[PDB]
Amino acid sequence: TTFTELMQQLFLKLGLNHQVNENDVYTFEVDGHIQVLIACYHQQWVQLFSELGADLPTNDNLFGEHWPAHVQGRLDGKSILWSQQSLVGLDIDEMQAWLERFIDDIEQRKEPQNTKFQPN
Amino acid sequence: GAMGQTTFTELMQQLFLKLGLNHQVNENDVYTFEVDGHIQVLIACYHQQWVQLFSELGADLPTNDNLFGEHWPAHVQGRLDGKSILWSQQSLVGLDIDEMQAWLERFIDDIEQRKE
Repeated sequence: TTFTELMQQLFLKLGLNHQVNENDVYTFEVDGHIQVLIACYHQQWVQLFSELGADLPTNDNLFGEHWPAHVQGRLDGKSILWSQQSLVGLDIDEMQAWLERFIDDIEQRKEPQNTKFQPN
Repeated sequence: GAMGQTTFTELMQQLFLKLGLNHQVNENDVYTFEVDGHIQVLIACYHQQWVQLFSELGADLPTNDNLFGEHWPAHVQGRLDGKSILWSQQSLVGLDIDEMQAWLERFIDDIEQRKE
């Protein structure tokens, strides 16, 4: 209801611009080091994605730490973080809290404290 | 709240009927069911809002890259207690019996492949 309508509100609330291609993928930069991409698949599945870079420790990838979960995947020899949920009943307050949780998690995983050694 | 949790219970009641299949529920409201006596899927709800499937994969498996896009919602391979598990979740809201049933079949089919 509908993905576009939701993204349009989202940007407003966060005061960001920001790019969207003819492919309906939305981009926004955070402090110019983080970039999150958002898209909707099958008219239902809202999908977040961000690159984390090289040399991240592995994550066990369990559910229960964030709702919805943030999963650490491997793409092209580097680590990424992604998260998805159904658009049905997703509102602006929740979309925003979610992107905020996602962004905070990316930030912490990129900090030196999250060392390859594990930490450790 | 109470209504969301009742919605989860309602869906489980529908699913077990549709599956015409023995369910167990424990004290924590975890539903279980075996398929052909070696595959066991557990279903629980969190915060009256999220349906979570879980299955043990039974070995410490070849890592999956854990990307999204292959199933909706994704099936994720986690590591728990030194072994691999498969899991998948989605919001309870707007989830009906036919989607629930299809999701469960996709998830079981994937577990089968990964145990092979």
